[PDB]
Amino acid sequence: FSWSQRKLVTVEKQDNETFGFEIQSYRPQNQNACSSEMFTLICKIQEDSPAHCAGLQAGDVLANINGVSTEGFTYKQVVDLIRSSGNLLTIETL
Amino acid sequence: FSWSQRKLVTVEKQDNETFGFEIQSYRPQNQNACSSEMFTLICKIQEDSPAHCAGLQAGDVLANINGVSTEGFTYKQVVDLIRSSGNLLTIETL
Repeated sequence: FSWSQRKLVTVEKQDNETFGFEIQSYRPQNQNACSSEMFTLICKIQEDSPAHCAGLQAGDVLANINGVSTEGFTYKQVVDLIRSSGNLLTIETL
Repeated sequence: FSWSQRKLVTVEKQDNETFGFEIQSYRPQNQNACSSEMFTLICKIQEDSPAHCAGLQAGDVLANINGVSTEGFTYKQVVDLIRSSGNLLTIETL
C-alpha cells in the first residue's frame, strides 16, 4: 500500500450543508500477493467546502471514522455512520 | 480524481524476472456523482526491481499500456497484454 499522507482530521459543518466530499467502495476482483476485500475512498471534494478546509483530498482512504474502524464496511454503513455524526466528523485516512 | 503524478514510463527487464510490480482490478459498488467501472492499480512494488527503478509507485493507476487504453479491461486482459510485451513495457499511469 505504502501511500497517501496518513492524516487525522476533524471536520465540522453547517446544519444544512454536506461535509463536501464523495465516497466510493471498491472491491478487488483478484486474489494474489496483496489483499482482498472492501475499501472506501473519497472520490470528489467540493472546493471551499469544510472537507476541503479540513485538509481532505480525493484519493484519501477512510480507515477510521469517529474512532470506528471501517473495514468490511459496505458503502451504506459508511454513509449511515457519517449521518450518525450530525455536523461533526473525525476521520483517520490513508 | 485529481491525484497521482501523471507519468509516462518505460520499463525493461531481464528475460527471466518480473517487472517487479503487482496489479489489482477494483470495481465500484456505488452509483453516484462520480463514475463507475473497472480500474487497475499497482498494489505492490519490489524494491530495486525494474518497475521501481522506472519510477513506478504503488497507487499508480494504469491508463495506457504500450499505447493501449486499458479501460473496461478485466484483470486478466491487463495481465495478458503485459505478458504480450516480452521484456519491454511502456506505461502511462495515474
